[PDB]
Amino acid sequence: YCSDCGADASQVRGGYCTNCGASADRIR
Ligand SMILES: [Co+2]
Repeated sequence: YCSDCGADASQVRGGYCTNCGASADRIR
């Protein structure tokens, strides 16, 4: 999940969370 917004990890693309724009490393 994205620690910043809670989006499912499947929503990360291009090095960012596609919901909140968090950088990749915020995924946990
Ligand atoms: Co996010």
